[PDB]
Amino acid sequence: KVFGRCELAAAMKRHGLDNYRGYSLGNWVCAAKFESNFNTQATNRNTDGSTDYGILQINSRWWCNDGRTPGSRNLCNIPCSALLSSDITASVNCAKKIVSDGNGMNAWVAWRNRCKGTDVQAWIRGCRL
Ligand SMILES: [Cl-]
Ligand code: NA
Ligand code: NA
Repeated sequence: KVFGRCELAAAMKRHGLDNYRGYSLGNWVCAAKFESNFNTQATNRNTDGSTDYGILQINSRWWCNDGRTPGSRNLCNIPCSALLSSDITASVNCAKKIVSDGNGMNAWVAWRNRCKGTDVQAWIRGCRL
């Protein structure tokens, strides 16, 4: 599924990401745009041989099982393929564990490099939330 900006903002708000661990909704929407282009089916190989899955590009090195990432964990106890569904529940549940783990949203490279230290509220302008 390819979400619209305001359509995904609404989905994320309904799943409890607005202000989760202090990260306003725009942070999550900005992260999702640059991670997945709002595409639930996005997959991208990392240099380390891990892959990032879905709307929030959750990494197989630590969070999900894709059966081809040596020495990896599955801390969200989910197959990585379950993070590609049109329903964002599983990705949000996993993202809440990631962002709770001490480093906050710095876990997301695109958030650190493209959203952090920017006006992220722009990402939810015009949206019915
Ligand atoms: Cl934080
Ligand atoms: Na893994
Ligand atoms: Na613009």
